[PDB]
Amino acid sequence: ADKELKFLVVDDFSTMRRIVRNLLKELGFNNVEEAEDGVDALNKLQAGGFGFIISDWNMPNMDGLELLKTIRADSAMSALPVLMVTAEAKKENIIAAAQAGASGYVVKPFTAATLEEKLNKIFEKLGM
Repeated sequence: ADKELKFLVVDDFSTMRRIVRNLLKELGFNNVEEAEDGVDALNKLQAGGFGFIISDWNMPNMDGLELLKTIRADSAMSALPVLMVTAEAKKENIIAAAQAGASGYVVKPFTAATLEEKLNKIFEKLGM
């Protein structure tokens, strides 16, 4: 993976976005932009050049699953890796997200080591 890959961190909590941005930084990924909910993220992804999405499952207006489904249906972005973040793993949640095309899932709070493993896994799975 290019350390310059442009990440989009999506969450309605500012502080969780700042945590994620800081974890990424710690791994050498400094190209990060933020969005507050699903529609805000889609507005931003329009501009182009993003290479990886980290989205929270639970967001108002357009939740994680809906944003993932919109990204997967879009011819120009359908291959973008999407890591879903949740506060609690639920079997039906994991299945719905996988079937909708999620690249992986992580339960918060998490550390840099955990995030690193998740990223490495996705890059491995996608051959990046």
